[PDB]
Order: sequence, then structure tokens, then C-alpha cells
Amino acid sequence: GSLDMNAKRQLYSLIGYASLRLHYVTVKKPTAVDPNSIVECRVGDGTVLGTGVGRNIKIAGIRAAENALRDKKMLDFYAKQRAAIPRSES
RNA sequence: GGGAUACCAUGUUCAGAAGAACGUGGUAUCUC
Repeated sequence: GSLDMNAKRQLYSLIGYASLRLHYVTVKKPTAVDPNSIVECRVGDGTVLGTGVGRNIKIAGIRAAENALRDKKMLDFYAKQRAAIPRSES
């Protein structure tokens, strides 16, 4: 895999629905002696789908995405939620 | 000689299912 296109898609194409809040948070302020940074993949609900770290951070970005789609159970979990979700959170 | 993160500003591209991310250059610290 290792394909962003695929990732980003899996996100706002396989799960990312209306009123999801899905969002990534950058953590580990890069350094000029180890730029490497990490990414947190979670949702406003306080749920982290996964994570991703890299030396040129990007790997971290794309890695984070692939991480979100790296949870078949989590993914499918939202699939059902999507069907349920009564025009709101609960 | 090469290489990288980031601030300030703006835009393109990735893909080609779907929709998102990265880049362009100005300055700088560090590093090989």
C-alpha cells in the first residue's frame, strides 16, 4: 500500500461522514537535530484511530491516515454507526 | 557540495472510485 491517495480516501470516503469531527493532531514539535515528528489520528469524540511518526514528518502525516484505515474493526465499527446514527451523535 | 524542520505569504497537485494532502519562494537553526 503505502499510498496517501488510498488513505485520505479511506478517511473521507470510507468513514468520514457528515458531523464526524475526524481530525489529526500534530505532536512532537520537530527539531533541527531530529526533525522526526509524530501524528495522532483521532476524532472529536476522543477516539484515536491510530498514529504515525517519521523523520520528514510527512511519513507521519500519510502514516497517520493509513493508520486510520488500519483498523478493519474500527472502520466497520463506524460503518454500522453510520447506519444507526440518528441525525446526531447518539 | 548534499539534506531537513519550521515561520511569513500564496497556489498547485495527488488521484482518476473517492475525496484529501502537499507544494512554491523569502528568512533561519541545525545537520551531513
